[PDB]
Amino acid sequence: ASGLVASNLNLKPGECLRVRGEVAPDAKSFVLNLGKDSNNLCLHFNPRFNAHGDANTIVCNSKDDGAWGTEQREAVFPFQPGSVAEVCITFDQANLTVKLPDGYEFKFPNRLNLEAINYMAADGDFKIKCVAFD
Amino acid sequence: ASGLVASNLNLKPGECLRVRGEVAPDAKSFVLNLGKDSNNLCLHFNPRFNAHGDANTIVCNSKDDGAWGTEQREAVFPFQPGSVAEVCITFDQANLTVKLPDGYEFKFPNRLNLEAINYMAADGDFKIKCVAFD
Repeated sequence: ASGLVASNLNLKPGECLRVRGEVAPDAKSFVLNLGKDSNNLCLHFNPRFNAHGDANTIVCNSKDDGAWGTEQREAVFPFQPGSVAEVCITFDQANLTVKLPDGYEFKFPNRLNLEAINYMAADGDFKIKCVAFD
Repeated sequence: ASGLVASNLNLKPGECLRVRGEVAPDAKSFVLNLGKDSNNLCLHFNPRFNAHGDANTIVCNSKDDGAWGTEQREAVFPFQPGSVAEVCITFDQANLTVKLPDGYEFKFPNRLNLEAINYMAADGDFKIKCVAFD
């Protein structure tokens, strides 16, 4: 019952991936994953409203050949359950850059050294409404 | 090596899928497949610039458990190599409605009696720039 899954994205360095989706009204958190496949994620983007012991904190992590890396928590939280949110992601060999609804942007290390992002998946609390490549 | 593939779309009757992409400068044909999965398509949307004996003709077909149905051909071809083109597909119980770049609309019967579209795949000389799932 998870969310949208997309493969063969062929997102290249410098290209902008814009993802707009509706955060479920009863969401305790939501997830947007990006990578090569489900076991190799260059970005596990996980805003947590009240989940896993965290409150209003964006948790990011990488997954390499199945192994979860060291999480990085962000400084802001421009998200609310039951509302539309858009994020924009770009990357280079060193870092991924994520821009949030509030115009705030941060970087997350490209630990898989990806030269292309072909996989994206949202969970059941983030209903993707549109994806743009520019 | 191919085009974007999206699953778990859960597109219900009355909902519309908007797909915008770039038609290759030397495009011969491109495809947008919609359905339950890769072998069960309620809509194989195939604009053929120069392919299989067709010259600038939109060919549509269904695919039931791997078997191609009876092809349908349209009377217009609002696609031009080297230009952006957008198509809007609405899903309904009886038919799918396709609205072309110039506003021309046509319907294709929902032969498989799908109650929802969960699969979308792009192929050929068409680079997807954005998809909206509403």
